[PDB]
Amino acid sequence: TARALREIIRTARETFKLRKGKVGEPGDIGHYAALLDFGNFYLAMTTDGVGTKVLVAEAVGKFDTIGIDMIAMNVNDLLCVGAEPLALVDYFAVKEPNEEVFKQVAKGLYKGAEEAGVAIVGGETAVMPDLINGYDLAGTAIGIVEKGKVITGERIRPGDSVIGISSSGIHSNGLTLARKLLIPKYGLDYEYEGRKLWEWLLEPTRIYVRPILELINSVEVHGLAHITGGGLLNLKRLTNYGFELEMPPIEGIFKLIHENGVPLDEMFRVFNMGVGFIVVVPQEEKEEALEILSRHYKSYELGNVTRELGKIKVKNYGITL
Amino acid sequence: TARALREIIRTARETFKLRKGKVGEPGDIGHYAALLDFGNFYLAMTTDGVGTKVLVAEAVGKFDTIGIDMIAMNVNDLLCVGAEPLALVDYFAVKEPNEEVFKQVAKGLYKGAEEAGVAIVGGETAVMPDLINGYDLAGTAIGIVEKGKVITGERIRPGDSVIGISSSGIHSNGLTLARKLLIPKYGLDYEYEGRKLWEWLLEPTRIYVRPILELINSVEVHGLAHITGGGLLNLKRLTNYGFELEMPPIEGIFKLIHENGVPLDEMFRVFNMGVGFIVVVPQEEKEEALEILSRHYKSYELGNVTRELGKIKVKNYGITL
Ligand SMILES: Nc1ncnc2c1ncn2[C@@H]1O[C@H](COP(=O)(O)OP(=O)(O)O)[C@@H](O)[C@H]1O
Ligand SMILES: Nc1ncnc2c1ncn2[C@@H]1O[C@H](COP(=O)(O)OP(=O)(O)O)[C@@H](O)[C@H]1O
Repeated sequence: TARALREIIRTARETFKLRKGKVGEPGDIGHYAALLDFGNFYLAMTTDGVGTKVLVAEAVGKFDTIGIDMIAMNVNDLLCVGAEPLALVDYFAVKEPNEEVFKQVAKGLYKGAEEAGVAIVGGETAVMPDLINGYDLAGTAIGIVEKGKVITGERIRPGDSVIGISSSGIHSNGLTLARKLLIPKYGLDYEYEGRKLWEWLLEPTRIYVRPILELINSVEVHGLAHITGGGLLNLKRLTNYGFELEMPPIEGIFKLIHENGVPLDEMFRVFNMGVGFIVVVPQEEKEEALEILSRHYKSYELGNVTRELGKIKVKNYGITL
Repeated sequence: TARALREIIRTARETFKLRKGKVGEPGDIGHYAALLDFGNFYLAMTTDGVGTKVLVAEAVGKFDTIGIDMIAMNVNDLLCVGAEPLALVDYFAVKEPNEEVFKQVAKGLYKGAEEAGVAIVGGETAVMPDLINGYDLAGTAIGIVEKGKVITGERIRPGDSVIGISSSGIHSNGLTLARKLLIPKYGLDYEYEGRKLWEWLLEPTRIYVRPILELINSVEVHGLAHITGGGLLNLKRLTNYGFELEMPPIEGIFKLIHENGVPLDEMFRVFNMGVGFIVVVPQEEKEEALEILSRHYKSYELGNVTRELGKIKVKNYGITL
């Protein structure tokens, strides 16, 4: 998988030379977004899809929130270089042009766009039943960040404060594991802690644009990480310094998954475990950062960056990543 | 499909207000690219996939050129608003992380990027065997066009000259019809004019960046159209005026399709029929435009813009669209 993707990554890096010294000259690949040089500012560009969450949407017949998921997966990544999201295009590859599905998808696209402050400006619709067994929804978003205001993680230093913003639930990663582990055994109508299994699996991804844009315009921020594939391992994309953290108690769908045989260390590498976005700020800014974020969503002081390198210590679970 | 898509298009237009008076304010949806206002210039944004051509690549086990198709589909669209292509991201949704397929895909991605002059700056790889029966490749491209230099088609006038640039072959539209009509009847190893059927169906899409950028910097240009889905109907996106055209002889794979019973009026709405890109220039510029374009590829004087509003007359075939 990494082996396969490395072939494309290598080729993409070779193509950087084609814009060397020209408008659009890129930074490196591998971060939450690509940065393209437009002189006084960078354009930030990112691409992501919903994933197999859309199979749960199709199973129950509820498509009016997967547009929120797709917008969230893109605009939340733009935030992680310090960019203001501006615009998005969607790529909708479908087995058939079902009018009711499209109507529902459009509802969630509007709600997500309004929350993120972005215009949906175009896209592609491909009807290909020979290739697509469902309704696959992906997109590409662009944002803007002033030169000198990019937030890469390079400024993260030992001692910095690490703050987590609560997720809304499972978001859009780990659904293949959750689907296969739980649906055949329990049924989509199984009730767990007051919600049906499909409600746990379909709850739309949280959009962090409003709290994060307020944060970065108020306090010094050293790193921003959207918690997606790889779970807490995404922190290692920002820095090689270590982390010492306390994570929230395991609740909801995450507890059901854990009780069905997924060990905790694997959980923290797959699921967001209740924290959808992590910010790293100088310890001098910690109280104000917590104050700002908490006005939008439940937020937690998780811990600190350490001089110890490359380790993520989840102290209250006794787990090291 | 149109009634399904209408729901998403209506929502998209509703989100335009979210950037009203701000950086990134968009133009209207429906053209070959979205235009976003960045002050002195517009960013142009387009999204497109290869389509079921990838099933022919998978059938024969050759993905070495599908990346060219995806880059061409996107950069050729950017040209139609007058934009210089800058950068692209790819969306690769796959049934399995096949290292051989990915290495092959990477080869054509590099070749296409170099011919178009774009950097591949990022993307998304989604391994989703329950959702994808093959290797679906799409992407999003961005380009730049100066204010006052956008080519929308609004300048097209009756009497303007219409020039076609030859296609390389089938390009990336009509493959569903061609696959289902020809492959079971003839076999992928069927030889027609010295090429196997799979060679006809897999021939990579032509990239028009170099001829068109030279053209728009040399002569007055009123309209530019990449001949994709809908075939000649794409001309109607540029203008409400009519067209009087003579199309080239029906050759190669298009002749084989025609000889298997598809009517010509449908074929001119599905296939490019030998013309992959059409330019509309004032009559006074016709000879210079032909000289510039013909340096790069075989090009044709097709005909003229007329006052027969909304009609495309292919006079040498007796067809009206
Ligand atoms: N098919 C691809 N082509 C080019 N770059 C890719 C592709 N898939 C992933 N990438 C790059 O790899 C990095 C990680 O991607 P991904 O695993 O989707 O995580 P994220 O969405 O958090 O960046 C990103 O910088 C992305 O642009
Ligand atoms: N899923 C979608 N979301 C938003 N806009 C779309 C979508 N599908 C198509 N469009 C818009 O409709 C127009 C026609 O698109 P398409 O049929 O792909 O033709 P082309 O690729 O030649 O533009 C384009 O402006 C495109 O941006």
